[PDB]
Amino acid sequence: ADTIVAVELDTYPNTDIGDPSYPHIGIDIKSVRSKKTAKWNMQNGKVGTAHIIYNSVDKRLSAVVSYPNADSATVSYDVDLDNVLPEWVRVGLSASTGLYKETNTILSWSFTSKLKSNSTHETNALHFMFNQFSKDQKDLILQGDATTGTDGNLELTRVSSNGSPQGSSVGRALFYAPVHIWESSAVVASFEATFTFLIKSPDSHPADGIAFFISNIDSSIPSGSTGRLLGLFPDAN
Amino acid sequence: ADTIVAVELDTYPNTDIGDPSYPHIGIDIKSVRSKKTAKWNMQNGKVGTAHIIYNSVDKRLSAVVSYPNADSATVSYDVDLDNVLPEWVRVGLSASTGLYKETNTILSWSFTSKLKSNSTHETNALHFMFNQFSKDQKDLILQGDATTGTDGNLELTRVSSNGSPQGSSVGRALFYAPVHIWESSAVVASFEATFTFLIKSPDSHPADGIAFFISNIDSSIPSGSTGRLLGLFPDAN
Amino acid sequence: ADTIVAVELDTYPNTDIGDPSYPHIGIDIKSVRSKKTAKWNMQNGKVGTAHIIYNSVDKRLSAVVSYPNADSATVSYDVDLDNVLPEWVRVGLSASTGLYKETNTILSWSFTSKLKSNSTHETNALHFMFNQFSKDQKDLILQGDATTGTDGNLELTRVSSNGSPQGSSVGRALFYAPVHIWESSAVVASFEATFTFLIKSPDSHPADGIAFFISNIDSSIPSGSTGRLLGLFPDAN
Amino acid sequence: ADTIVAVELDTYPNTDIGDPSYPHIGIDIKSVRSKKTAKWNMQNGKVGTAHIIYNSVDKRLSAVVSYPNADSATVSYDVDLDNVLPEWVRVGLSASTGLYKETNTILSWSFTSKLKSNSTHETNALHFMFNQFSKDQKDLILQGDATTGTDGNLELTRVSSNGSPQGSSVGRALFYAPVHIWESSAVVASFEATFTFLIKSPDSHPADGIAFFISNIDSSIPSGSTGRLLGLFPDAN
DNA sequence: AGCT
DNA sequence: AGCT
DNA sequence: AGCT
DNA sequence: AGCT
Ligand SMILES: *OCCCCCCNc1c(NCCOCCO[C@H]2O[C@H](CO)[C@@H](O)[C@H](O)[C@@H]2O)c(=O)c1=O
Ligand SMILES: *OCCCCCCNc1c(NCCOCCO[C@H]2O[C@H](CO)[C@@H](O)[C@H](O)[C@@H]2O)c(=O)c1=O
Ligand SMILES: *OCCCCCCNc1c(NCCOCCO[C@H]2O[C@H](CO)[C@@H](O)[C@H](O)[C@@H]2O)c(=O)c1=O
Ligand SMILES: *OCCCCCCNc1c(NCCOCCO[C@H]2O[C@H](CO)[C@@H](O)[C@H](O)[C@@H]2O)c(=O)c1=O
Ligand SMILES: [Ca+2]
Ligand SMILES: [Ca+2]
Ligand SMILES: [Ca+2]
Ligand SMILES: [Ca+2]
Ligand SMILES: [Mn+2]
Ligand SMILES: [Mn+2]
Ligand SMILES: [Mn+2]
Ligand SMILES: [Mn+2]
Repeated sequence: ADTIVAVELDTYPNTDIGDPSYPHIGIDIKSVRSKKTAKWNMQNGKVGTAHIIYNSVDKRLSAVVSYPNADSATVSYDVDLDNVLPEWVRVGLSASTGLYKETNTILSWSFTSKLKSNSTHETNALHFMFNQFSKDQKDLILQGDATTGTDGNLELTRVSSNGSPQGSSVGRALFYAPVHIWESSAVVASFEATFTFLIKSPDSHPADGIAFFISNIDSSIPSGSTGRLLGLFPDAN
Repeated sequence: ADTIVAVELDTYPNTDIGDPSYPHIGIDIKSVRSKKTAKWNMQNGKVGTAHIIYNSVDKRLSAVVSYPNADSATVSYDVDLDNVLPEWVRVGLSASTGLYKETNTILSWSFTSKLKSNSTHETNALHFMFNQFSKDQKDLILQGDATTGTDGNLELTRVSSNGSPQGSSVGRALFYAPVHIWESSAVVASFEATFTFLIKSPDSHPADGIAFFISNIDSSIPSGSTGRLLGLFPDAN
Repeated sequence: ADTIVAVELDTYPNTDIGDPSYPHIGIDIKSVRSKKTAKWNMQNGKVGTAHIIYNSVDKRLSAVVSYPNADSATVSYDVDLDNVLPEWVRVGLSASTGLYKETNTILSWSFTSKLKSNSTHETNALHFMFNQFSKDQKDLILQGDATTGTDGNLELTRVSSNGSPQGSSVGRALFYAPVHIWESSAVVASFEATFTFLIKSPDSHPADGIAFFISNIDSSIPSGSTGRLLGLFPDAN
Repeated sequence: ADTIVAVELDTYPNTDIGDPSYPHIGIDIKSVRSKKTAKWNMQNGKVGTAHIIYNSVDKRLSAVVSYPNADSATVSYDVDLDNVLPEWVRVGLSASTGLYKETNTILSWSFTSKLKSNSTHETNALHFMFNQFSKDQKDLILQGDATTGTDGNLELTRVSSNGSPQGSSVGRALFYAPVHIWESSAVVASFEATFTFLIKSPDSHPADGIAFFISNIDSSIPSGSTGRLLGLFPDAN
């Protein structure tokens, strides 16, 4: 199956698979059972920002999720991604709903990756920035229920015409180009991802969450991965 | 056929298809017969730099080609690319040889494109920078004789084991992601490309040249486009 | 006197010094009497965006001023800045009021300048981006009535405690670092500036405007340059 | 006195002030006695690269120093710079010689700093890149013996016409603009610095080293700070 | 830019 | 490299 | 682009 | 929120 590294914004506690009993952010290394979590004060109907960073010096994957004028949540985990991911990856956003639901609306997404060669000390870099999504966004691979262009946003999961989120939905968007995320012959490598999101639910319990993820290039939504599996994992192992 | 906009670095005068009688840089709009040329003092065996710029305000495609401590060649042409290219494109480098030959070696390639929306005044951007090419460069589409990784360079046309360039060769490299090069609903848009190149010919007269090009996403090398057609055009019309 | 190149967003027609009879954008080369103008449909109380671009290949100074979901105004003028400005400059924003008034509020300002050496083909670059201004913004030189930090904005001209703009006010903000805007030994050079602005007038007719300008490093507000002189020029010559 | 945070490339063991008995890289927090060091295989006469990184999420200052095709040295130290530096700083390079000497030649210097506001989630950024230094580099403050333009390089300490380094020399270069390095109201902040250097000595023991530093804006070379104090500290406390 |  |  |  |  696929190889996944992800930062999850998990709106729904699935205590049966080791979620904490509160909405949380997590670092997922090849499992939906986060290697590290932090409590997250998700604000229903508010636009939030997620920031994810990693470099090959510290080998610490860190995320910050925040809303304007509120305290941020942060989670960090030490991991050598050279030992986890393939050298070449795709990067993407994923989201799901299950019995309970929410909008999984992405208003912006940026990514930057850099590799400096040990042999020449010259740098290879990729950067993309989406502040608006068009109805035909040819540099995004849309999987499952994901759609673009509705008010210039990326709707990862199904929403009705009047903005009501639907249950049992999963969708993802991957950047078209493969990304060279590590190289043994690189002296320094880094990436950063940022996205803005709007999670809104009429349900007393919103579900299930949004994730930024890094995968094998040919990654697809695993069969059955609605709800707690966030469109990333084939099972809850 | 494909739709091509290109900046040619033409090392071989084909006077029978309207080339000037000297090595030259040109702007090619849907024809190998340049809309505009400038004289180019190509320096056999020296690393040079090409810089290509366009924005939606001036709608003037401009190029500068130079070698360190020499005077540059510059060519400009007014063209509304909204009336020539599809909205979504790929960008690439092309080169060819014919009965005369040369190395068509690319040492670096960078590209930046930006679109600012009329409705939100927010910007979408893409940037890539290759200062080294690997043996398996998954974010490049290699066509024809193009190879990567030989001394960390992109060799657009065939070079033998003994290092000598081959005749009748054509090759191209395209960036994997489609590029949104214009949008009627963009208030301002721009792109810039830069590459560094090394053209070496032992065989007296070098041929045929290198081009930076913008094409339909599904562009392929036209069959028989060796020599004066520079891997870009199916004929000399 | 100082040496000024500016893009004016002129909200008040001064027909006695050669303004057109409508609010307009202009290119000012060493005179308040614009070398080129375009009609500008200024929208009282709306946030707008100005984009200014120049490169050493085309030597065409261009500006686009627009509001979301409205048609832009654009103005261009061919000028070799090597023959007008000193090699080293400061860049700034200026605004004024006179017997008529307006808020001259700056919400964001970004600037990028690049110089590529003819001898090495290596690039020197400067970039700054202000999306918020603090009460003590040590990388800005504030002149005249300019203040920062009020709602995170840069107020170029005086606004009273009750929020109403004052007449006969002039103020400017310059970036602290000198900028190398041209070099004879540069093979390619460029700059771009962007700012967002909010011009509000209760007093019927708004005056006088905002300008982006480039000056000698030691530029100061010319004494008496309120009203039609836009904080840039000592007289209307 | 001044407040200094520095990354030292220390070529000369001063065991009397707690240097290790080998050339080393160090993190200096308000003292020449490094809070952390790593062994450094300095290569006399070779061009090296230094990379320094910090962000407000991890609050870990890290450096990597390397030469092409050799193993890098890395040093990291956990420090909350909000508790060390003033909010506004200058950034610079410093170097010294004493009884023993070396060239302290800087071939390139880049710096990037970003602050994201907790209230708006908008970013303020500064970036500069010097790949060549001119004889009159108006955006650098040169202190002590530092000179620019000799072969397009920054010579931090004194060198003769034939390239022979001089003893008892100290010099620094600071970027002209103040830098907003931390803000309590910033949700995420980062900086990165890179420079390339050429340390060459005819002496069996080269001395004394190069440092990247962050200081109070009005920082000057302390009296007597040649040799082991690297132009940064007034004493060896 | 619109009213006298 | 000097000083104990 | 230079030699016959 | 259900299941023990
Ligand atoms: O009355 C509303 C109050 C809050 C309700 C939250 C329940 N608390 C709770 C659960 N229990 C249920 C485990 O989830 C069952 C539903 O499973 C389906 O729906 C979810 C959400 O969409 C999805 O994750 C699943 O995959 C599945 O589709 C806890 O463990 C806990 O805490
Ligand atoms: O100052 C510049 C002088 C350089 C040589 C000028 C022309 N040399 C030349 C020609 N010219 C006729 C056209 O070329 C015929 C050969 O055509 C094949 O080779 C070229 C080069 O690779 C290619 O462009 C064509 O498409 C074709 O493959 C000669 O016959 C000769 O010698
Ligand atoms: O469609 C556009 C119509 C807007 C009003 C047109 C003119 N209005 C106007 C004039 N015109 C004469 C010139 O202005 C005289 C006042 O001058 C002072 O005020 C202006 C504005 O702040 C300033 O530019 C000058 O430098 C001076 O401070 C009137 O007299 C009147 O009413
Ligand atoms: O024959 C050469 C072999 C290597 C010589 C290195 C000495 N080893 C050593 C020292 N001892 C001397 C302490 O430094 C004395 C000189 O001080 C002056 O020169 C240095 C270098 O320029 C400078 O740092 C000082 O500030 C002063 O100007 C150790 O402690 C160690 O190891
Ligand atoms: Ca969950
Ligand atoms: Ca040709
Ligand atoms: Ca006016
Ligand atoms: Ca030392
Ligand atoms: Mn979870
Ligand atoms: Mn041609
Ligand atoms: Mn005017
Ligand atoms: Mn030390």
